[PDB]
Amino acid sequence: LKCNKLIPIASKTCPAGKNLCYKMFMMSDLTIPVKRGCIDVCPKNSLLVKYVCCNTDRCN
Repeated sequence: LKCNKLIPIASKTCPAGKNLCYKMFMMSDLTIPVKRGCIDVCPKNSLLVKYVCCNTDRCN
């Protein structure tokens, strides 16, 4: 599972059973994300992130 980055037309498949197409939003300004990629569960969000996510190839 890889999915799309900030742009609508992006990538296809990255490692393991990480189903969620992440939407890595900035903790300080959410709306337009930092990155858009691949993950199992929306991760442990640090001072610079608040991750959004959806279960299949290119769903973000």
